[PDB]
Amino acid sequence: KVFGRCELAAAMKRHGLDNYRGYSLGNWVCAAKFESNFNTQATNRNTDGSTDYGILQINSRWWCNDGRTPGSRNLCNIPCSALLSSDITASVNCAKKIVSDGNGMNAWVAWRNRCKGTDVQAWIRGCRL
Ligand SMILES: [Cl-]
Ligand SMILES: [Cl-]
Repeated sequence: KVFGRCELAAAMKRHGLDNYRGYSLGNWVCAAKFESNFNTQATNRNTDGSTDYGILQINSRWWCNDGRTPGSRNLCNIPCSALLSSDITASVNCAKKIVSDGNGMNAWVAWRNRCKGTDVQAWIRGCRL
């Protein structure tokens, strides 16, 4: 599923990401835009051989199991394919664990390089929500 911007904002808010670990909704929408272009089916291989999955490009080195990332943890205890669903519940539950790991949203490199410090409220502009 390719979410619309406000469509994704409402889903994320319903699932409790707005102000989760102090990060406003616009931060999460901005991260999803640059990680996946709002596409739940996005997958991208990393140079270390792990893969990033879904709307928030959650990585198989630590968070989900894809069976092809040697030395991997599965801290969200979920198959990585479950992060590609049209329902974002699993991705959000897993993202809450990631953002609680110590470095906040800097865990998403695209958030640090493209969202951090910017006017992230623009990402929820016009949304009813
Ligand atoms: Cl915001
Ligand atoms: Cl923080």
